[PDB]
Amino acid sequence: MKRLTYISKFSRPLSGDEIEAIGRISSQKNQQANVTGVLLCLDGIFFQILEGEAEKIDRIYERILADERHTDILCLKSEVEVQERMFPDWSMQTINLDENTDFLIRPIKVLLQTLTESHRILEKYTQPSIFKIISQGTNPLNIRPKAVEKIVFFSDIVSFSTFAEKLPVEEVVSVVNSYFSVCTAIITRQGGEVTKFIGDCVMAYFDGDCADQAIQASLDILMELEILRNSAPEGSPLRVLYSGIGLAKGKVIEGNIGSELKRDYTILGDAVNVAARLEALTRQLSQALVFSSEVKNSATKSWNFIWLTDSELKGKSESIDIYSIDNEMTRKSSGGLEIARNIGHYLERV
Amino acid sequence: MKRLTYISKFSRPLSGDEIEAIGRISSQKNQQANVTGVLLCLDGIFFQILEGEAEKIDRIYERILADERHTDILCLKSEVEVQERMFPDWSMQTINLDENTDFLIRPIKVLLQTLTESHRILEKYTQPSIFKIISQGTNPLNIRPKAVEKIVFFSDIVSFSTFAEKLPVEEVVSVVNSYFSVCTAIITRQGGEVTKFIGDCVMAYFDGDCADQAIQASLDILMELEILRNSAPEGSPLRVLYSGIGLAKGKVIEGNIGSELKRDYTILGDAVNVAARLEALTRQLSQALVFSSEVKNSATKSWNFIWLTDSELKGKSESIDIYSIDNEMTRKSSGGLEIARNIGHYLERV
Ligand SMILES: Cc1cc2nc3c(=O)[nH]c(=O)nc-3n(C[C@H](O)[C@H](O)[C@H](O)COP(=O)(O)O)c2cc1C
Ligand SMILES: Cc1cc2nc3c(=O)[nH]c(=O)nc-3n(C[C@H](O)[C@H](O)[C@H](O)COP(=O)(O)O)c2cc1C
Ligand SMILES: [Mg+2]
Ligand SMILES: [Mg+2]
Repeated sequence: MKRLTYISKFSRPLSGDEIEAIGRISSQKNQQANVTGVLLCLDGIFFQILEGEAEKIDRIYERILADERHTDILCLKSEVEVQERMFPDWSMQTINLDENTDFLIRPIKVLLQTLTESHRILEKYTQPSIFKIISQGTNPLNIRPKAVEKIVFFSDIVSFSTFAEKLPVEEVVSVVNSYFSVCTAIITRQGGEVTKFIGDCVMAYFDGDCADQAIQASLDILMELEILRNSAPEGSPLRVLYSGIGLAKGKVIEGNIGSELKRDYTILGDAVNVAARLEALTRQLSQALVFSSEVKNSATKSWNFIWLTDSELKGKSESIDIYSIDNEMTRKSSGGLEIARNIGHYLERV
Repeated sequence: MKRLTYISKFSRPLSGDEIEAIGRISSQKNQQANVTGVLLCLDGIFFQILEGEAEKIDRIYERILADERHTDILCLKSEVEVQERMFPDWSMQTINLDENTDFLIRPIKVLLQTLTESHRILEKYTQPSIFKIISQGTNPLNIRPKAVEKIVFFSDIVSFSTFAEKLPVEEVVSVVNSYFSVCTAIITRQGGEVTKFIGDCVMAYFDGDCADQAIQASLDILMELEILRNSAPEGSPLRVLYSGIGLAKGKVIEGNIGSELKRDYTILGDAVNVAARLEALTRQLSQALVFSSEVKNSATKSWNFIWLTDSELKGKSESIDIYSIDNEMTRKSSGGLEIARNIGHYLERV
C-alpha cells in the first residue's frame, strides 16, 4: 500500500458547506476504490492523508492536482510499502477545524496554525529538491558528502551595475527576479537544478552525462530572453536584459555546506570556478555562451559547435580549449562593450 | 499583555511522569505570576504558549531557556499589546499528545508531527533573521525592496582548490564548514549578517555606520584562525586553513531576490562586486585584510591603518585607495603564492 500526505492553500474563499461537499464526494469515490484517509481544513489551508493501492492513489492524486479550488499543493510525505491502514474506517473523514470548539483541540489548533503559516513562508526560501528528499523519507541533513561528476552552469546579467544606478529600486529587483525566473524554469525543465544566486549571478548544475541538456537549457534561455526583449512594453528595462553563460564539467563534492545557523545542500569544486571564469569571457566576445572542450566532447548530439581559438583563461592548470554554438542567435550580436554601452544609453533615457 | 509561542527539542528522553512534573511546577509558579498558557509534547518536541505581563513573561522565558531538559528552542511568535488572554483558566495546562487516544485528535497528531519534523529540518536551511521577522508578526515575503547603505564583507579560503584535490571528501567538507562556522559566529556577534555562501566564499553585511564592527569582526576571524591553526592536531588540514577578507561600503538594494521556486532576503549592488574584487587582491599581498577608503573613513576608532599605495583595481569607476590594518598578525605573514605553495606541500603529505 501507498500513503500520501499533502498540504494546500484555498484558491478562493470556500464556505463550510462547500468543504463538506468535497468530503461527501471524496467519501463516495474513495469507498469504491478501497481508499481511506482524512481531510482537515484550518483558516484557508487543507491537509489530507490518502491511503490505498498505489496505482489508485496516484490517479486520485492527479485528479486532486487538477481541482481549481486549491493551489500551492505540496506533498509532505509519500510512503510506499505501507503495511497497515492508519484510518481503516474512514473513506474520507472531513474535519473542519475552524468549526471545532472542543476544549483540548483549541490549543492544538493554535499551534497547528502557527506552525503551518511559518512552514508556508519557509517553503519560498527553500529548495524544492529539499522537500522531495524529505517526502521520500530521508532526512537531507544526514546525507553524507560525495564526489560526483557534474556539468556546472554559471550566468549573469550583462552590465547589471547600470540597472542598479539608473532605475528605481523596485524596477531593478523586478528585472533580476524576471531573469532568475526565466533561468530557473528552463534549467529545471531540462533536469538541472539551480543551487545558488549571488548578486545578479546564477549557479546551477546538471548530471555529468547531461551536457546535451545543459547546452539546450543555455540556448533556450538565450532565445527566451530574445523573445522577452522584442516583446517588452515601450520603455521597459527588459528590452536591454542580456545574459552571459559559461559551462564547465568536472568532479565536485555534493553535500551540506554552511554554518550552524544556515546551510545549503549544494556543490563545491574547481568546475564551479571554471564555469564562472568562462562566463566572464563572454564580456569580451560576441558569443553569449561559452563552454569547455570537456562539455563539448561529453555531448552526444550534433550541435553546431564553433571552436573559439584563443583559450586565454587564467587560474586553470593546463588551460582549456573553449567552444560555443554558432546559430542565428549567438551570431546576430554586436559584442560586449558595445552592448554595455547601449545598456547605459538606453537606461539613461527611459 | 505579551504572549510567546515557541517550540523546542527534548535534550534527553523524558518519561510521562517527568513531563507532568514540569507542568505541575509551571502551574504553581505561573498562578502566582498571573501567567496562563498551555504546554504540549509530541514525540520528543515541546510546544508552549505563555501569556501575561511583559516583564514577567520575559523573566520566565529566560529561566526556561536555562532548563537543561530541552534544546533547539525557537520562538515562533512574540505578540505584544495583547488585549485578551487565550487560556484564562489555565495557569499551565499540560497536554501529552503521545498519551492521548481521542479519535478526532488522532489525525491531527499525525499532521502536527509531519509538519513539525519538516519545519525542524527547514530551519537548518533557513536564515535566523527570517524567523525573527516572522516572530515579530511580519511576513518577510511582503517586505518591499529598499536602497540602503551597507558595509559588505567578502571572504574565501586561500588555495582552496588544493584541499578539494588532496583530501578525502568528508575532510574537505569538514574544513569548509569549520571556516563558515568561525566566520558566522564572529560576524553575527558583531551585529552583521551572513547572507550567502558560494563555493568556499562568504558574503556578509553590516549596517552602513558599522565599519568599526566590520573591521573588528575581520580581525577577530583572522585571530581565531591563527589560534585554530596553532592548536590543531598533528597532521590536521586545519593547520593550513587561511583566509582573505575584503570590505567595501556603498548603497545596495535589500529585498527578496530569486525565482518562484526559491528566494533569499539579501542584497544587490556594486559594493558586493567591489568587496569580492578587493578580497581577490589579498592573493598578491602579505595582508589578509583589505578595504576601501570609504570603509576606512567611516570608522570612528583609532585603528592601526596602513595605506597600500598602488590601487590597481579593475572594473571600478574612479579607482579606489586601498587600506589594511598593520598589527602583529597581518605583519607576521609570508604572502600569498608562498602560502599557496605551502598549502600544497603540506596537504600532499598528510
Ligand atoms: C482538498 C481536496 C481534497 C480532495 N480529496 C479527494 C479524495 O480523497 N478522493 C476523490 O475522489 N476526490 C477528491 N477531491 C476531489 C477531486 O479533486 C474531484 O473534484 C473529484 O474527484 C471529481 O469527482 P466527480 O467527477 O465524481 O465529481 C478533493 C478535492 C479537494 C479540493
Ligand atoms: C518545556 C518546559 C516548559 C516550562 N514552562 C514553565 C512555565 O511556564 N513557568 C515556569 O515557571 N517554569 C517553566 N519551566 C521550568 C523552568 O525551566 C524551571 O525548571 C522552573 O521554573 C524552576 O522553578 P523552581 O526553581 O521553583 O523549581 C519549563 C520547563 C520546560 C522544560
Ligand atoms: Mg553582471
Ligand atoms: Mg578560495
